[PDB]
Amino acid sequence: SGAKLLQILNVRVVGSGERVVVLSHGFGTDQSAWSRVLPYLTRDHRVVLYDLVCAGSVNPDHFDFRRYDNLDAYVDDLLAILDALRIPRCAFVGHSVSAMIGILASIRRPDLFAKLVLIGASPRFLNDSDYHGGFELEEIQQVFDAMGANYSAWATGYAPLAVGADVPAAVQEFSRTLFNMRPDISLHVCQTVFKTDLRGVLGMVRAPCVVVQTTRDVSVPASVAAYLKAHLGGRTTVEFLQTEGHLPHLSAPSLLAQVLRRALARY
Repeated sequence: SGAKLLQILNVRVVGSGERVVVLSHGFGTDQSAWSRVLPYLTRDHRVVLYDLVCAGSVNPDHFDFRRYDNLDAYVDDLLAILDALRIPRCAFVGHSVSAMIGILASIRRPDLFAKLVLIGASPRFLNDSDYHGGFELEEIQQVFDAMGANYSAWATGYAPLAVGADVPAAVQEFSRTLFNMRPDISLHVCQTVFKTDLRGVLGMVRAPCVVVQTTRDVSVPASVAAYLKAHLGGRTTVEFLQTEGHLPHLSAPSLLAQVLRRALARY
């Protein structure tokens, strides 16, 4: 907690304004993934950036495998950062696992989260009886095996699929941070995400929410955005980016920045 947590998770506060925005990165990146959208926000907003404890840019000996076996422990870190910074109200932009973290955080502390922007967002990745999440159990078992048997080969193959569009600089950048993650931590985060099911709690979210949908995301079927819009408890809209990929902040930052400026205008 406190100043030590601000140090350990590389917390940075840039820009200025009464509109505070937290940018929270996803699996396989760190806060540098926001570097190209950041200049579109800092004239108008006070921006809080931090690294998840699993990021390769954080000393991996801080990663407590027992503590971080659920997403609520990541929520605890986020809340402790905002409390240490004395921030009473903010908008939160979360990618991937951070979209799940933001949902949970907005339920824990509805006073603190005035708006959510969710990128690469899903409440559940595994398929269920009448629910298409995009993944089967046997498929993820093989992914987990590949991550353990040869993490470098797995990451080399995953990076272009996650970026989706043929944007070589974005593949190189995502690869860099993926290869920066300790393989056991990377596997553990993925296992934690795949066992999370937020469907039942979506109606507890009170904050307005913008769900950013790209034209294809290897981890998020197109139908998930409509599910989130139907079930999130706040005023929710889906904003459609005119390109593909799981990491639009890396592959199409100027387009994503348009959505962010609109979504962060008033809250």
